[PDB]
Amino acid sequence: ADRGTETVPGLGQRKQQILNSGGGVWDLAIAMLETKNLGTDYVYGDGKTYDSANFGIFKQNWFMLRTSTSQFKGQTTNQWNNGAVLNSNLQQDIKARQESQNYYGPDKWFAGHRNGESGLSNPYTQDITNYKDAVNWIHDQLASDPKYLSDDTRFWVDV
Ligand SMILES: OC[C@H]1O[C@@H](O[C@H]2[C@H](O)[C@H](O)[C@H](O[C@H]3[C@H](O)[C@H](O)[C@H](O[C@H]4[C@H](O)[C@H](O)[C@H](O[C@H]5[C@H](O)[C@H](O)[C@H](O[C@H]6[C@H](O)[C@H](O)[C@H](O)O[C@@H]6CO)O[C@@H]5CO)O[C@@H]4CO)O[C@@H]3CO)O[C@@H]2CO)[C@@H](O)[C@@H](O)[C@@H]1O
Repeated sequence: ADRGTETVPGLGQRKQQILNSGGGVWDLAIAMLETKNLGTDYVYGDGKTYDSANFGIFKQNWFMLRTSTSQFKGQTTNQWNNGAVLNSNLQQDIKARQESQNYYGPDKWFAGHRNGESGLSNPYTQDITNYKDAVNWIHDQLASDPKYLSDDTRFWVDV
């Protein structure tokens, strides 16, 4: 099976931090696909650098951060280490992602989040659509019972 459930100690505390730090159920769904622990403690930049570098609980990339958020408006590729603040500031992390999606719109945001600058030029590939559909499924699972907003259940999808 390409999707399912698992129980992760501490997840509910993370879900409630997200929902109490400006996040909605939609942000939770994206974050839940990004990491198992709703955390930022994957390797720095997810092992990537400059525009590809991933930061925050959604693993937003620096290209998206510098082009579409008020926190990083107008910054350069070389300034990519400036995104690291999102690894410790959840409020700004969520606000950045929400702003990013409002700048690009959901379609474009999905493409540029999933595939960087290249995704903006081809936003409806099968891979981006699959990622979109997985996030939608996870959101549907979380929305199906309020207990999933505070328990330790993770809904995962293999994209
Ligand atoms: O413009 C700059 C250049 O950008 C390039 O594009 C980049 C882009 O900049 C950015 O770096 C982007 O980064 C992606 C990244 O590639 C990746 O997709 C990432 O998404 C992850 C996350 O890292 C984890 O890998 C996560 O893993 C979860 C699994 O999906 C799954 O849910 C799993 O569940 C399992 C379960 O736990 C249990 O074990 C069960 O038994 O089995 C299940 C199945 O495994 O749990 C995992 C979590 O632990 O998946 C997500 C999603 O895939 O997110 C970012 C996107 O934000 O990459 C692109 C490059 O592709 C280019 O455009 C370049 O041209 C530019 O110059």
